[PDB]
This record gives sequence, C-alpha cells and structure tokens, in this order.
Amino acid sequence: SVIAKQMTYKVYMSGTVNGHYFEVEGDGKGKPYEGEQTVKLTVTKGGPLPFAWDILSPQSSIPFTKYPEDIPDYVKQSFPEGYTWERIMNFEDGAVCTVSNDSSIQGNCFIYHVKFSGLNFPPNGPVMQKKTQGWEPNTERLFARDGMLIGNNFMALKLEGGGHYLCEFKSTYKAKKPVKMPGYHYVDRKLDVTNHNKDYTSVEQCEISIARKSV
Amino acid sequence: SVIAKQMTYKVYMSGTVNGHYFEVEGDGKGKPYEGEQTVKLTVTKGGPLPFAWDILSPQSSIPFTKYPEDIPDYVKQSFPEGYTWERIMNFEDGAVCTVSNDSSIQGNCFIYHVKFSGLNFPPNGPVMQKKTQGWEPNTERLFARDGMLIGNNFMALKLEGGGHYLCEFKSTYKAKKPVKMPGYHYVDRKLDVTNHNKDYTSVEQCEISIARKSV
Ligand SMILES: [Cl-]
Ligand SMILES: [Cl-]
Ligand SMILES: [Cl-]
Ligand SMILES: [Cl-]
Ligand SMILES: [Cl-]
Ligand SMILES: [Cl-]
Repeated sequence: SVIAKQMTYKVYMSGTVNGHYFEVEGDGKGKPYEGEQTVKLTVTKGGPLPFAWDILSPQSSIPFTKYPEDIPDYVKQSFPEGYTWERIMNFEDGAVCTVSNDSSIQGNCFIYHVKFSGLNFPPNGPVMQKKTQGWEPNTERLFARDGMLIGNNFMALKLEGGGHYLCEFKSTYKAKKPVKMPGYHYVDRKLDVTNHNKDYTSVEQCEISIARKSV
Repeated sequence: SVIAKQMTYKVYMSGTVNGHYFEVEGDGKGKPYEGEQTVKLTVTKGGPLPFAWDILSPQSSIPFTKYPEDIPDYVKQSFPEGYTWERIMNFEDGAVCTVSNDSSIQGNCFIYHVKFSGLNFPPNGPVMQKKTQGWEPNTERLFARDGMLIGNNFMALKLEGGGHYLCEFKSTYKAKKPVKMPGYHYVDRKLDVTNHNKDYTSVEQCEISIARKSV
C-alpha cells in the first residue's frame, strides 16, 4: 500500500468568517491504521483570528481512521489518486459554514488544500465572543450512495458556563477513482486542542478516529 | 421506586398520514432496568394502512432504557408524575412528521397516549409505496437544556433493493416535575418488527435501548 504505518501531512487552509479573511498552514503526523494523529497549525495571514478556533479544528484528515478488516475503508482505498471532501456545518444560532478539501499524496506525506467559508455568526454569539471550549466526543453516521461516502454528525461545542452550542455536520467524501464501498457504519472521534498560544495563532490538535458497525 | 423490574404498558395512538386517519392500540411489556421491551400493536381504525408501518414503530417508550448508575435517568426519575415527549421527523424527500406523547403510570402499567401527524410523503416514494425494510440500529445524542432532555438522531430506513431512506429525529422529553439532569450522553437502539400479519394490521416490535457516555 502507498499508506505507510507512520505518515505526515501538510495542510494549506484559507477562508473567510463573517467576511474576515485568513490563511493557516499545518504540519501533521499520525498512524493511519491506528486512527491516531496530531497537527500543529500556524495562522499565516489574518491573525489574530477574531473568531473561535474550534470552528476550524475539524477541517485539518480521514486517512487517519482505524477501520476493522471487515469494513471497507473508503478513503484509504482512494490513494494514491486521492479524494476530495465537502462539508456543510449548520449551527443552531443560524451560522452556516461550507468547507472543501482536496487531498493528494507525495511520498510519505499527504497534502490537504482546504477552503473555509463561514457566515451569519451572531456578533454576540459564542464563536465571535470566543466562548467555546472544544467539541464533545462524537459519532459520524456513514453510508455509501452513488460512489460517495456520506457522513452526518450531531456535534456540539462546550461553552464557558456549562451549556452546549449545537452544530449539525453533513460531510461528503469523494474518491477520485472507484473503490469498494462500505455498508452502513459509524466513526467515533475524540478531537481536542492539546496546546495553543495566547491568541490561537499557534494551535496543536490531537484526534482519535475509530470505525465500527453499531454497538 | 414505582418502576418495577418487570412492567407492562398500554398505547393509544391516533393520527394522520397524508390526510389518512388511523388509530392503533398496543400492549407492551419489558424490563425497564435492562432496556428491553416488546409491544404488540393492532390497527383499530383506518386499516389497512396505505403507508409503511416503519414510520410508526418509534412512536410506541423511554422508561425501558438501560442507564448506568453514573448517568442520571431523566425519564425514570419523572415517575410517578410522568412525562411528555415531542418529536420532529424530517425525511430526506421532504416529508415531515410531528409526534407527541403523554405518559403516565397506573400500578405496574405505563399508559401512553400518542398523536401522529405526517405529511408531504411523495405518492411514489418509499413510505406510500411500502418499500421500507426497517430502521438501522442507531444512536441518539442526548443533553439537558432548560430542564428538558433533548435528543437528536441521524436515522435511516433500509429500502427494498439495497438503498437507504434518511430521516433526522429531534426529540424533546419533558418531565412533569424537576429531576436530576444528566450530562451529554448517548442511547444506542435496535428496533425491529419481529412479527406482523399480511397487511400490518397486527405488528409486534422489539426494542433494546442502552445509554452510555461516548465510546
Ligand atoms: Cl499520532
Ligand atoms: Cl455506492
Ligand atoms: Cl501550540
Ligand atoms: Cl422484553
Ligand atoms: Cl437543564
Ligand atoms: Cl403480529
């Protein structure tokens, strides 16, 4: 396979949030067959960001998902040709983000190019006031349709003071060549910001992702 | 506690689907602390139903959910006063259902009164053409807000021929008196039609529901 037991990745992300332009670059590493990975991000343009970092954390790596042998692994099969993904994030206060990725491979390093567009975040809401405290551990429902893998997730951000701020994800993963399609299944994830500087111009994230066929 | 290790229930359900009125009565039993239950339904008015039975199967019992000791059990705590629930089902082809319940207790028997309103099912879609083949095993995301328990579930019906027909649930459970609120958690369920007659005027269902605090 072109996917080694230890791999690196490079992320080039750019976008807007309520009209504010930014660029981010990241250096990641992980164990694709263990579903373990980490990434170090730097804001390279438009920093310090005037919005919560948490809306960007799920946008910087599906090859690093642990798949049991009896569940086809859509994204690993897509390489070396690679894949793209598209995502809609619908927040409960009306904000909407559209995110797209292109993923390729060069040797032992995946290359991700990400475009992020977020808007209608209320100026006094938790994203513009930076009151979020990370995503709850979560489960993505996945199934195959028309050669694409479609995921849906009822996500939530923890808030300063104890509440939750809800977000619905719809993710569409598109392999660049046909692959063996999986059945109806789930992916459980833990995604955490494990380090950052005062203004989130440098951020470190760790993610564990494990696929399964229902409890 | 007023909830015994073995209990029964009676269901009185009525409603409309694309303007077609019906009534259903059910007799259920289960082990509330094991999350195990079964129910036998009879269509008492408006039968045979011109729509897929599956849209009604999740509307006939939250007391029968296995809760670990370290997760407060919102619905069991609500008794003997009881609780109500409200549900919105949004199907991917535009159909929408609104469902409400009132649940009370009389001795060893819970009493459920259910009102179902479903509409905009396309006449050539899988519900009106009876092409559904049961719900996939699923996971409800649950959290506490304003004294209510709010659940969300990315559900799917299996289809004749191999596809899936998606439905999003939003359920709101409302205890009639204040109870100890749980943290952010999940409930996994298997719900199956285990017997039926030719025209689904008699149906038997079995459900296993188990709460947990993330994999
Ligand atoms: Cl790692
Ligand atoms: Cl497919
Ligand atoms: Cl850092
Ligand atoms: Cl039982
Ligand atoms: Cl609350
Ligand atoms: Cl039967």
